[PDB]
Amino acid sequence: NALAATNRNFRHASRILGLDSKIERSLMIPFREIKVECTIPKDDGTLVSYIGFRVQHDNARGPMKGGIRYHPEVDPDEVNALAQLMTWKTAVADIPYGGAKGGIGCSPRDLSLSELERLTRVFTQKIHDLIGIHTDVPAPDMGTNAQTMAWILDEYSKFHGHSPAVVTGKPIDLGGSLGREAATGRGVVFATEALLAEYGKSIQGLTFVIQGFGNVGTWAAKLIHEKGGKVVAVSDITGAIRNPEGIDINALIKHKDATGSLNDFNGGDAMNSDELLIHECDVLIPCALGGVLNKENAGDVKAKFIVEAANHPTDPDADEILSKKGVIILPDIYANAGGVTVSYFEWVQNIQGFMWEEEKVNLELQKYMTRAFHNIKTMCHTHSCNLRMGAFTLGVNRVARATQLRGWEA
Amino acid sequence: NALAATNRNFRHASRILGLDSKIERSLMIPFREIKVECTIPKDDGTLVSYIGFRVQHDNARGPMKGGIRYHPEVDPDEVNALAQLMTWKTAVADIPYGGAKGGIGCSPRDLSLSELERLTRVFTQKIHDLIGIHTDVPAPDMGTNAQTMAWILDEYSKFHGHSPAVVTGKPIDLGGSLGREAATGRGVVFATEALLAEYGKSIQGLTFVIQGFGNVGTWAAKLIHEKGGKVVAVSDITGAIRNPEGIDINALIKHKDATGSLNDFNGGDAMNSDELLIHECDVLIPCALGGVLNKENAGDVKAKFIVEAANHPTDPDADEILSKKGVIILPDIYANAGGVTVSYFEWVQNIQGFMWEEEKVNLELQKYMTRAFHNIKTMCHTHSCNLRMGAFTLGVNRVARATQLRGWEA
Amino acid sequence: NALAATNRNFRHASRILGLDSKIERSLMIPFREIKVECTIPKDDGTLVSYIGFRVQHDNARGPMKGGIRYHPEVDPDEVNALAQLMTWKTAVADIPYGGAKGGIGCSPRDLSLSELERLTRVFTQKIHDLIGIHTDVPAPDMGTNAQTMAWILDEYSKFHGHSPAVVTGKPIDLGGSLGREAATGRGVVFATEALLAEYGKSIQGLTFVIQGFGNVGTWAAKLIHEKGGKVVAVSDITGAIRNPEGIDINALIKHKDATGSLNDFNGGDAMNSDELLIHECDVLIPCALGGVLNKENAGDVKAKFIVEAANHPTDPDADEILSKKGVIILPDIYANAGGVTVSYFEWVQNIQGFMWEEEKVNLELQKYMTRAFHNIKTMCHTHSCNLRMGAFTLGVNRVARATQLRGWEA
Amino acid sequence: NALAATNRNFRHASRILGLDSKIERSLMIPFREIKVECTIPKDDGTLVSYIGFRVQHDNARGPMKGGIRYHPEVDPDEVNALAQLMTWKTAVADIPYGGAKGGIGCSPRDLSLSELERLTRVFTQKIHDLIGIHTDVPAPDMGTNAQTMAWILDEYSKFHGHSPAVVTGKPIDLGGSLGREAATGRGVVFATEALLAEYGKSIQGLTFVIQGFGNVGTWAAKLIHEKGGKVVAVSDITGAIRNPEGIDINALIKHKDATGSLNDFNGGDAMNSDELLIHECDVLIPCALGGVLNKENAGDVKAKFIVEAANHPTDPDADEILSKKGVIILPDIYANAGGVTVSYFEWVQNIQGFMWEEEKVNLELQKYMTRAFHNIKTMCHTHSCNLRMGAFTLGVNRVARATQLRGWEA
Ligand SMILES: [Ca+2]
Ligand SMILES: [Ca+2]
Ligand SMILES: [Ca+2]
Ligand SMILES: [Ca+2]
Repeated sequence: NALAATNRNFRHASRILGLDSKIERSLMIPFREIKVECTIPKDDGTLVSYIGFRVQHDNARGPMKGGIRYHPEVDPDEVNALAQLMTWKTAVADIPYGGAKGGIGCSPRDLSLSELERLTRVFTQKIHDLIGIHTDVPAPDMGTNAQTMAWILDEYSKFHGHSPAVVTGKPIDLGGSLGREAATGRGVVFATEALLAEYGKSIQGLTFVIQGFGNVGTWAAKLIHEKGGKVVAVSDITGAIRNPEGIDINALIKHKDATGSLNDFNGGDAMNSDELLIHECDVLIPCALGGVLNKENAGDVKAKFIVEAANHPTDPDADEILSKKGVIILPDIYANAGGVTVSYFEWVQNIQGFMWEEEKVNLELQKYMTRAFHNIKTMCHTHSCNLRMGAFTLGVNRVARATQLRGWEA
Repeated sequence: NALAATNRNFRHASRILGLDSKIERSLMIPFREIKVECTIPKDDGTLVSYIGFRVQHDNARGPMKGGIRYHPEVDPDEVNALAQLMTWKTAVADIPYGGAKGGIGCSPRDLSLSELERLTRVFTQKIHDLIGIHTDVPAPDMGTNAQTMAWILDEYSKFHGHSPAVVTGKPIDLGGSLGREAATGRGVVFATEALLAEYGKSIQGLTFVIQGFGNVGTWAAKLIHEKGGKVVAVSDITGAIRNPEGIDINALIKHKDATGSLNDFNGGDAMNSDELLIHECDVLIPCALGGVLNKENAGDVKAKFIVEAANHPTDPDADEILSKKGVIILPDIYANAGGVTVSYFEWVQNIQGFMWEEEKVNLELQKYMTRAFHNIKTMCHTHSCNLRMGAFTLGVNRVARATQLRGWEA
Repeated sequence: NALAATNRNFRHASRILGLDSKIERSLMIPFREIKVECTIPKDDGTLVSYIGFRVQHDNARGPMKGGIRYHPEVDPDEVNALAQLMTWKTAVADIPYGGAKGGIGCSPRDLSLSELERLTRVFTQKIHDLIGIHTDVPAPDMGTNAQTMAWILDEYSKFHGHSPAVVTGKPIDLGGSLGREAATGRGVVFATEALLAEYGKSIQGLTFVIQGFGNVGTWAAKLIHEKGGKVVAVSDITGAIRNPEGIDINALIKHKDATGSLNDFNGGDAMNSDELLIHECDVLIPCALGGVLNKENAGDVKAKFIVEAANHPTDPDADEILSKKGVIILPDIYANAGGVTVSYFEWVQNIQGFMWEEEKVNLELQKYMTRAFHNIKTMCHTHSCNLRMGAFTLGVNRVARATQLRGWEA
Repeated sequence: NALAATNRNFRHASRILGLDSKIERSLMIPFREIKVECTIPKDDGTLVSYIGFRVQHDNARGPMKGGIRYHPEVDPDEVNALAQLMTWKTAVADIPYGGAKGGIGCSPRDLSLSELERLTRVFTQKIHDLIGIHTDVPAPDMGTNAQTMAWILDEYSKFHGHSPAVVTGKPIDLGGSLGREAATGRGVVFATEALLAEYGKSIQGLTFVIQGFGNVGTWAAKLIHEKGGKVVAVSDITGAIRNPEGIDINALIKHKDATGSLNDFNGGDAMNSDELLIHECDVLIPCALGGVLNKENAGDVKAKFIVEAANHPTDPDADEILSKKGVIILPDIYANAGGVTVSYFEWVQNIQGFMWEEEKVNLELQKYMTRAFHNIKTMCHTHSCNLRMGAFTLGVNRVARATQLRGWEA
């Protein structure tokens, strides 16, 4: 379901642009795919063998960027789709990168710390000559954290000398960047502000309904409340609360710290966990799950702006229903692009050898998001479509233009 | 059918040797697999994209060796099986190599000469950092000839300087080896001589029935007739002849040069093309097709020695029927190993910078084949099996021993 | 004629500085010269062979910088002179570069696009190990444009990995720099402003006569008119106009867009194309051809400041006549140095991995030009000469000082 | 005069072979040419600058081979001609090499030992990345000896690690080869024996007239006398002797050791130094100077076989006069090829890491010379020409065949 959205959108964007068939066929085939065998001895002494993989889609615009995934179940079609999506997303945000995706087919909940370190180091030894500073830059993903990036950096340094810029997401004392934890919420807030200012409104004095308190949800809620807006509904995996005149987010954060839930809050009454999506509001921000909007919920919603901060929260039929209603949906390919931009900033800081302060990071992030939205709006106006197809058209056009400009060996 | 024989034989050989399960699992997983995209402009100007692949099984004993195939239809299971078979075959012949297999999914009958050269050069540019003199040595295969090796050598030299030993099968004036065309027939004759001398007989004064006149068939027939034997039946794709007192091979070769068939020969009468497999003879040598022996033909044959110079000419049920009859079958994993041995000799000559004469090549080939047969006979006597399982046991034992000796990262 | 000016100026500058003869002899001999053969198949199939060349003068101060020229007629003396001139010019502008010059002896008007791409790629393959990021950075020249730099970048990346900083002048979406088109006019305006402010005057309220509308001429005219000056005479290859109270440049630019000439303009009357060089004016700026000032015109001119924005517009006898008259001539070695400075900025941006905005580029350009003029004025005051010999003395002194500081192998 | 012979012979050989014009044009242009500046401080402290050069003609058959020359006067045309001649000569002898030639424009009679070492080391540092084991192998020439090769080896080893095979002609204890001093005389004797055995005669019982006692002359005379022939006339720079029944060479060698001349010998009477070229003899061997045969001497000679052991001893008109007379001339491109063959053997021994004995060297040299003569005779019979054009045709054909086989980038 998540792999068909990307390729359907690509076909539609290619139809809009009138691309040549040969160029589209060339944009289907990935630049390279690799499978290697990783065999380690356990703590007992016995051997265990896994299979590691790496897919690299395009490099027409610069180095390749992508995450390393530690999950037992893998599928080549899903991995190819994810690599292609990373390519388009990087093209949209206008950072000089490509797309990639890799991982190991193992379950990290069964291995101790030492075995996990051995597995990471062996994987790095096997793929050391296919990554690099200007070739391919791994990043952490699910099943992976900053410690794994530290181990990868250590092994690659053993091979090619001290290269701090080969990975992103490192700890702070190994060359990490400030402002990583709040990047996605900052990006969502900046995108929402730009979208609102397009129509002449502003964040100050509007109504927001936020679904979830992951990092994205809590940071977006805190930033919105600081800006001057009022939030009237909050969800979670366990519980949901409402307040018609605004919820004190600063109090709610410390309430969740101790209680661990949203039950028995002070400034708000509990509500059913299936109705907040239909509340009266100005902006609706889903941040937890994808596909939560479908045919049944499509007719009932009465929001005026939807910001897709999650991964694929909207189905196509619901999208057409909402288009006929008259609401505006910001695509997820652009809304949650704060993380990749901050990773690019960290890569730049490591290349330069000099670290920035947090203010510089935030200003650069704001500038990049605003410029991206202006470009997407112009491209949407040129071809007379909606925002999603504007984004995909812009990305595909950039990549195709670079590919044809670079050359075809005569 | 051809991919199940190799893995069934591996399972049986592992059962005989009592190998650990972990080591067998490690011997299943290939060392590396690669897919790349090769896009070229045609003579008109339009673009065409193909997908090239390369599988590298093991390198526990030295560099990797394998062929490049230009065939429209590909299958990962078949390619993996072929790479594994090359690994075992190299282990049997006792040359310091591993196993690999690669190719391009295109039909060379539709491309002109210039387009074919462009395709080869682009493929080499894409896989240049994964092959080498002591890493992986490509060889020609079906759809490929010596000119392709010349082009590969040229491009790799552009990248890494003059490296004549990166490929085998080059033309004679680019660093090729003498005695390449007659290698397989020489090997078959040497193996047959060793097998006969095992039981006390000799080639001089026996009866041979040879199926086919490819290079292998004609060279084996000529060498056998020179040695002192008599051949009494000859086949082809079109026609088959017989002579109870021996056929003049030296005359038959020039007869086929002009007529182009075996019809209306002087010293021999025509025969049905489905009965020669049941002729009275001492040695039967199939050289054209595989699977030609099955249940129907198994009971009728009355030969005393079968030499499998082709690829998989015997089915398992036929093999057991023949074992109960009491005949001896030389496995094809060992009989047709002349080509790889001569390729190894060419690699050695290019490493040394000094070319050998033909006599030295022939003496070395004879020594290697005799030593291989003595080793296979000893290993067959140790475990009380037949010749085929002796060969496979010897190969698997060598590879496993090297792998465990090399180390497991503690 | 253009090759004797540079070496005569070098001899005079060496005489002024009192340089050792050994050091001068060492500064004559170029660091390296290379000739290679470039053979390609045409679209028909037939072969064509050309000869490519590259001269690298000095590298005492950093990497080497120079242009690639596609012209049928070549001469080693001219190429050596151009490389030496680039060395001195880079030394004057105070950017850490050296000097070089290369090209191919072919006529690009006879080759199609595909053949031209093949020629560029083959040339790059032949000289790939003699250029680099910190070794030698090619730039476009006449017969060459940004597409050729894209092809060179592609081939060099195939060899040494992604290296965007190996060439300058790339397209914008491949890593180009903003503000390239207006660099030379900006530089001329900044130099003129500094020269005027030396004597206490200012651009606001003076009279300018500009010869030509190439990029340099139109940009200088537009910037001068914006600053507050008035232009009273304009030339072209076809036509010339005059207006005693100032010409609306903003209107003239759009007039030339449609009409394609300067005839029948609104705010100005046509004039003879051989008299504007003798108009009453404060500043005279030739921007089209060289050598336009000679003995006949030397006595007639009545300007107070001459800014040589073209290549060698003044002859020596005319220079001495003008010196006796009492006018001031800004040398061309310094006036048109905007292009190399902006190319250096692009190289820096590609090294850092982060692109600048246009304002930063313009501020840095202004700072560099002002500092260069102050240095040249100080050096001119030290030795009691004019501006041209001050420039050449400064450049030669910098290069000699670096060479002697670096060492002579004891 | 010496540069026109080679190119005239090339034109004639191309006319005989019917070569394409494009291929001939491609065979004119050298692969690469390099000029560098070599500046050293003298023993006093003052600086001296020279210009070093290196020309590399072709590498279609393997590494490049050529000599380093220390002579004050240089000429690009002469150097190009010498490189081309080395290419053809290597092609004739059938060793896998190309052609090159380099040197320094200095007079070694004015520099002390330390300054000469400094010059050699600086030259090596400047051209270190353009030579190598499989790229280009320098050799000593006039103005150069084995000590210079030792210094070059030392510097190149400092750069790229211990590489004993980068130069040939090293001292014996640094990896030199046995049998170097007598290589050319051995080669001349072997060639003469093959030429005589072509017509049915033999060396035993013939008459020889040898002009000169350089290394070639003395070694050829000693070997011929040992074989069973009789020498009846000997020349030198100072003096000439004759004996109708044979001269004791073993006594003459020790006579020259003490006296230092050929005057007052025991077994032979003095003769005029301008008549021995017209003596009655079977074989005439000039070994000292070139061009000694011309129109005046052409009609007077009465020999039956001429072996050109020197460099260009025969003029074209004299050649046609001698052809009409009916004598046979062995070309110098083949007669004196012993040195390059022994240098190739030394290169092979250094590549292998194991030194040969003298007997193996002599046997290999004999085999190579005999095979070369048989090939030249066959090629001469095919096209119905004389021996010289047979040699040049064979060389050009080999080089062109390799070039077209290697490829043209489609
Ligand atoms: Ca692609
Ligand atoms: Ca394995
Ligand atoms: Ca110099
Ligand atoms: Ca050439």
